[PDB]
Amino acid sequence: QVNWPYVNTKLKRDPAVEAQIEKLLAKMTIEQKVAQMIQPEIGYLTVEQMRKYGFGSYLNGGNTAPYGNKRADQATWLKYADEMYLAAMDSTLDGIAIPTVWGTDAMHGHSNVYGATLFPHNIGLGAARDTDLIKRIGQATAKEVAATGIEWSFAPTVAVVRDDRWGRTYESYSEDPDLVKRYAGEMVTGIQGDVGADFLKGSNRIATAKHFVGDGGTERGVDRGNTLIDEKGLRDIHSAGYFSAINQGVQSVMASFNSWNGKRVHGDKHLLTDVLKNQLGFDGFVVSDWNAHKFVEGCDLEQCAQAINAGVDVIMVPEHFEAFYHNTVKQVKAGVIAESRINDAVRRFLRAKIRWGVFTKSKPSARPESQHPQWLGAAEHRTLAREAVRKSLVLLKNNESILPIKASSRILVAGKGANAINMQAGGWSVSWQGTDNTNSDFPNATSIFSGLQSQVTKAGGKITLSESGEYTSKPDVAIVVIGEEPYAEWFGDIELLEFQHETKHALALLKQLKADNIPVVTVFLSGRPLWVNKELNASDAFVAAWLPGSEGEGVADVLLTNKQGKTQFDFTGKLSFSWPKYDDQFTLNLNDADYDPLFAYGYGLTYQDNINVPVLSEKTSPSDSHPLFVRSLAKNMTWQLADTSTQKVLASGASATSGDKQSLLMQSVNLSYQEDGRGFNWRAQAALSLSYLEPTPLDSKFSTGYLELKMRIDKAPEQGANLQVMCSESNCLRDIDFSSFSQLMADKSWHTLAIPLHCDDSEQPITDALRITSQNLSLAIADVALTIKPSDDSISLTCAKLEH
Ligand SMILES: [Ca+2]
Ligand code: NA
Repeated sequence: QVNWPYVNTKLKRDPAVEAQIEKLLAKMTIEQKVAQMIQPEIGYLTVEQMRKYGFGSYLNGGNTAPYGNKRADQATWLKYADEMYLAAMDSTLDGIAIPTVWGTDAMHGHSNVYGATLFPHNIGLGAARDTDLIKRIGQATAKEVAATGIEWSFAPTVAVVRDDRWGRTYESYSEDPDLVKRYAGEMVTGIQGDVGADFLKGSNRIATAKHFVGDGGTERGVDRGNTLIDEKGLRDIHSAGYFSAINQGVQSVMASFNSWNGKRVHGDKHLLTDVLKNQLGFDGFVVSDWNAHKFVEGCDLEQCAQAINAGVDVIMVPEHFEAFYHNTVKQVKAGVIAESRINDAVRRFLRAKIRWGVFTKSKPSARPESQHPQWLGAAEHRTLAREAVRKSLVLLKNNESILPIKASSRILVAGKGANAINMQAGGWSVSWQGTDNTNSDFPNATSIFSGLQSQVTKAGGKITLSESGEYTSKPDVAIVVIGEEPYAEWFGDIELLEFQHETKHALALLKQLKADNIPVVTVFLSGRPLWVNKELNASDAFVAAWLPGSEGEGVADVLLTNKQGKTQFDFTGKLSFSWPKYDDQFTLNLNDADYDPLFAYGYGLTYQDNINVPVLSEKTSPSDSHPLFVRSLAKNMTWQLADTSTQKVLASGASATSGDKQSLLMQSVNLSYQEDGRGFNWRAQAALSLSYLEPTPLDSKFSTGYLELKMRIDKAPEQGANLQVMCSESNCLRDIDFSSFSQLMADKSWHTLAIPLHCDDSEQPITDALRITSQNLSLAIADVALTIKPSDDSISLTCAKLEH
């Protein structure tokens, strides 16, 4: 029994707020309470629906601006907010006047919004090591969010990332929990105000700290993957940001997409209630992530009692909110969700809305914090962001002290990222992936080239832009801006650490310039360290710039001298992530037993250093199968879920249950890709089968072959379990007890099993290709296929072949 510390020691309840909550609850219907718990998204919600139901909140999802615009004036935002506000205050139809609130993700500023200041993504902020800077970024963020009429912003993100292959690595301040703990509370107080007289007042927003918990610890860094760690490790590594965020009175916590030791966090009452609420003492409300409830066992897009019962208070159900609402109401009335649970949810959420002041403030457009449209993209905020850019940069290499570069020089700027704001901003920047962004999507932003050109012009130097490294007058030095393309979430999941392993385009450019005897300073844009020994060798200087955001001139500020030729700003950033020396150092973290990084956590050169980096090793580390379930069901194949009391259920989708909706539950899990696996839970006697739709004789091609599959056993079957292979109602080719290979599976992770079909004591057409039977078991299956010979990494569940 892991002891988690009680950290809710500063924020005290407000007796008046609690009185209002209770007076409201005593009179509310089940329908109204549930209504408080449901959150639609603006791409799917109408004003009419808000009027009818009075949802407790609604989401600015980012895919569209209000009214369908890509761009909208602040006034337009405020009109939309007013419309929803008035629809919620209308007690016609729904019978009550509880003000709704608008929520939005604030990944690096109010980053869904055209024209908003874009701060550097978290990895660079972590490199900055500046808590006051973080707090100020929070205050600026609060103002820019308020300027669009939004009361509730999701920040900070407190993931602690342990495997850089994750596509969300840049959203984390550090691989190390300590930095995240220092930062989280600063961001929270920056947004919400300090605990005390100004708590949640004025321009301060309601904040949500994301995500609880362990999403930066999934196996191989697979997005929404499986976090395999004991509870003490979850506490000591992945939860540090929540200690300070909860301590500072964060009003909301968002649950995480990943699973913990095979079980989805969104359905885990131990984590979301006992740990988060009871032990840590969190007094605010839990919001789910985007349709996360659909991944919970027994749940789907339109229903999820388990998540609610586990401790989720507000359900982010952007599209299917209406059906979800009615189902949840029927579930509360049926007793499968106790009213005390919805009461508690409503208390926790109303505690936030009421203390923020939804009853005391006017409609959005008339509020004091709504009278400053200039807050959105404010010059002052861009100055702050520029400071953040300067402090985020980490100087990895500076041979013969080539940096800083004389501003009066003739400089060539090259590389695909030289004048591409979309690359410097990364994902979650106006659009989701950022791929389709061009410079015109970032008004008032400054590309890196533009900043350099501005300062070089002021200093009387010469500058040329050519992505491909073309020049007329041979330059004194070339600044080459290269890096990853923008990405978000699983789109950014990678398997290889080597930069551009498929093309090595940037390397070619660098070597070309080096071959012309031109000194090379590389500005590297990325959401994470990557293996770049080759590019490092082709560079005289090399700067990790991360994803700096809108203020690209922050780069010039550090790389160039002023007009007089003197240093204007030195490097200050230090690695918050370890930099890999080899292309397979996937889990390189400070305090690791074997810690052999190229550049350690905390490394960063300055102009005061006279260090050369030597040439580094550029050496890298080193058929006819018939698919049944590889990534998806093959033709003529279906799942079957059979319990004791009802007809067998044929399922072909991402999830399902047996007839009794309780005994056997199927969900989707993530081995490598999204939803390439299926997880299963036996709570009572039941049989799962991977079955042919029409009984099919075994293909002679595989008569002396193998059924091969990948299996993870989260919890070993207490009452035993049975694995049958190639069955025909009358009998099966193989019948294997789980107890007989349990020691292979005791790491609770995936294994590739090969199961020979031709054994001693070996007819009929096959109806169940695979069949698993148990009263109590938890596992996941993936990549089920017929093979002629066992794959290399496979383990054989063998048999006597004496007869052959
Ligand atoms: Ca690391
Ligand atoms: Na209402």
